[PDB]
Formats: sequence, C-alpha cells, structure tokens
Amino acid sequence: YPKDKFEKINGTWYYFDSSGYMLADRWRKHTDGNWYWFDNSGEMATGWKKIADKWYYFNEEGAMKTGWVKYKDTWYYLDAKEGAMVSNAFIQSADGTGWYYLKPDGTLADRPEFTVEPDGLITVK
Amino acid sequence: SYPKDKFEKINGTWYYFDSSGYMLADRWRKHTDGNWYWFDNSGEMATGWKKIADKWYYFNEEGAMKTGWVKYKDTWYYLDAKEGAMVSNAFIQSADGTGWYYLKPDGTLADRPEFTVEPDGLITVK
Ligand SMILES: C[C@@H]1COc2c(N3CCN(C)CC3)c(F)cc3c(=O)c(C(=O)O)cn1c23
Repeated sequence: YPKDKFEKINGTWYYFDSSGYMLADRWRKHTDGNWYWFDNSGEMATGWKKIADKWYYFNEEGAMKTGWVKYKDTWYYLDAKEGAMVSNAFIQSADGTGWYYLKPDGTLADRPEFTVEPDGLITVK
Repeated sequence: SYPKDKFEKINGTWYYFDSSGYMLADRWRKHTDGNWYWFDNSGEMATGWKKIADKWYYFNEEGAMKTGWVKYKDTWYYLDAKEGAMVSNAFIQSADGTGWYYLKPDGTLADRPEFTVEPDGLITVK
C-alpha cells in the first residue's frame, strides 16, 4: 500500500523506501536532514536505543538527537557528528573555556574527582 | 640528466623530484619507505618542527614525520597517531586505558596538571 514515506501501521510507524519495501534494521537520512532508525520489525526508533554496540537517542518523532541532551535530570552527550553516546571521555565546553567529563555509563560527572600520578597520568572517578 | 624519482642533495639542502622530474614544493609526500615528508615553498625537505597549514608536525633528522609520543628537549609531546599533527589542549588516553594525559595549549605534557571544578561540573585545567 505505502511507498517512499513514513507509514503508521496499527499505531506504529514504519518507512517504505521509494519501492514499497519497509526498512528493517536500517538507518535512513530522511528528506528533513534528520536521522531515523528502524528495528528488526520495521518499527521507527524512539527514545534511547542501542544499535550495534553504540547508544543513540531519538525524540518522540523518531529523529536522532546529537550534542548535549538531558534525560530525567541527568545529562549525556551524543556525538554532535555521529550521534552515538560518548562515555569515559572529556568534552570541551561550548565557549572553549573548559571540559565536562562523561562517566563510563554516559552520565555527566557533576563532581568529578582526579588524582595525578608522578608521571602525570590522570585517573578519574 | 635532470633528476627524477629521487631525493636530490643540491649544494646544501634536500629535495625530491618525482618520476617526471618535477620538484615537489609546498606539498606532502609518502615515500616508498612508508614515511611522509614535506617540502618548502622552495621544495626544501622538512626537518624538526614545522607548522604546515596551521598545524604542527615533527620530522626526524632524515625528514620522516613522526607520530605518537615524542620527547623533545626533555619534555613530552603527542603527535596524532595517523595524522601526525601535534595535539594540544586535549586529553590523551594512556596506552593501558588506566587514565589520561593532558597536553597544554603549547603542546607540552603536563607534569602537575592543576584541576578546578565548577558547580555544574565544568573542569578547568591550569
Ligand atoms: C588525498 C590526499 C592525502 O594527502 C594530502 C595531505 N596530507 C597528507 C599528509 N597528512 C599527514 C596530512 C594530509 C594534504 F595536506 C593535502 C592534500 C591534497 O591537497 C591532495 C589533492 O589531491 O589535492 C591530496 N592529498 C593531500
């Protein structure tokens, strides 16, 4: 029935490339510049979804988010470029004044603690 | 016979002429030795530290660009693993994932990096 467009079936959204085949386990750069993903059943991704070992975050419209994003009073940072969540890493502040540290589980360290070894190796908790 | 396919040492500095005899100038070159080289506007081969297109690089006495950690004048620096460009004002992971190393804006390693943490969690490194 559908073709080359988002299609809502039984309360769920799917996408049918310009040939009548619904995308399953497939990313797609929509005509709106946003990125969408469809799981094995063709369903449009919504919310935090893990795809190929990398975590992503889609809003309620199914559009992938990038950059800082708040999720239940806690921040995360999805690669401004690729969208994949960053973890155990330092992200430079917007005004290049400093850095924010993302714990190994994606969450922002509101209060990161450092300890410097004699050679300068920085360990964070 | 004009020079072709070789590094030519002309009274003083080093140069390189490709197979058609062109003198490489203001451009890189990946030699048959797996090394990258760079030449002046005058085609002189690069030695030591060179700033090329707003990025720093380090070549050995022989012109070969270096990558990774290099100690220069008793202080450590970190050249990109592939790119080779000198990293600065950034944190590099140690080879064993244990922690990190901070490279100052001037490229040098930080012995005693000083930390400051804002209320929201913003980190400042002196
Ligand atoms: C595709 C590549 C790879 O290598 C290059 C380089 N560099 C090669 C050396 N590395 C360390 C930095 C990139 C460059 F600076 C400019 C050009 C460049 O200008 C060019 C071109 O065709 O015009 C082609 N090449 C170029």
